[PDB]
Amino acid sequence: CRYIPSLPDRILDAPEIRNDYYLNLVDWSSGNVLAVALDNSVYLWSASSGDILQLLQMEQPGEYISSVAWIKEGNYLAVGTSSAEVQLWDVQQQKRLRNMTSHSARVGSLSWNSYILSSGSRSGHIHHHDVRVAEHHVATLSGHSQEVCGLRWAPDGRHLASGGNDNLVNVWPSAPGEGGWVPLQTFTQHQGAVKAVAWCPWQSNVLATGGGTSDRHIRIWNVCSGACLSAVDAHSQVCSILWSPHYKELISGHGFAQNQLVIWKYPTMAKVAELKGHTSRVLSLTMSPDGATVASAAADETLRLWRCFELDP
Ligand SMILES: Cc1ncc([N+](=O)[O-])n1CCOC(=O)N[C@@H](Nc1ncccn1)C(Cl)(Cl)Cl
Repeated sequence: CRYIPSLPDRILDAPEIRNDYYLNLVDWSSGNVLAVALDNSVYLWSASSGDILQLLQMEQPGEYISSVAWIKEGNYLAVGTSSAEVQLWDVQQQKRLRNMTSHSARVGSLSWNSYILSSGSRSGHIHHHDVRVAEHHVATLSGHSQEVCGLRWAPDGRHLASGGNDNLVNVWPSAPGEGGWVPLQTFTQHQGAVKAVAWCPWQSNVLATGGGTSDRHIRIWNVCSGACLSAVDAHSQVCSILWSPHYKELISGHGFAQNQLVIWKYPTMAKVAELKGHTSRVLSLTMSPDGATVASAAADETLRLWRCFELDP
């Protein structure tokens, strides 16, 4: 008896959230803490206590936060900046550990693979940071000519997927191979910015991507064969995608005109539900530790938490 609430369970106010499609401003940690980048500050919200901590604020004018990403075990937070910095923060003692520089432009995307932090920049380059050592910059992946707005390591760490405003999807190897730091695959089918990038948690080599306003499609790939398994028209820009193993489904966030979230059944790609409420385009989606709740951040300066994947007794 699958009951999906058509409304959110809770709404958080996100004043001054930056309405920039290419930034990745929210992330839900394994310890149940949402990190939210509001203009030039990062706020942490405990989903357990409802408590808020202002972790940091930029000190120079013009500066703003361009990305946030939790480390796997949820005690450290990576923060990308418009000044091309990748900062590492210890949230427990509430102090900055590192201010890693190496990029030439704002860092809009982040993704952890254990002790390796990968960062995407407006410049088009991707950097691997070994956050444990002095010379953190240990690699450079260059396969985009525009901003890297999507960046995601596979759960098993065997691939890194990147999506850009140059309409390309690149699948990179976990380490340099017979070709060095060159993509294993490059997909060109999308005709718009690819910010949505998510790996299937129960299928190692399966990747889902989503295109922007001029594409409007969700595409499923097998990154070994390099085949497109499916191309579904969503009739709206696709900003993020998340998988749920609870019922084996996908959820995507969208913009004009409905600004809705859509739940799809996998692998049929049948439309299961539409979640309406946001009054401006959705920007990002993040998932709670237990997988039951999805947080959607939108240009309407709210964060809507949807209990859409709960396993009811
Ligand atoms: C310091 C503070 N306490 C509540 C709010 N506020 O404006 O709501 N502020 C301003 C900073 O902004 C947020 O802290 N936004 C938060 N939203 C929120 N909304 C209602 C209840 C608790 N938190 C998150 Cl998005 Cl969770 Cl970080």
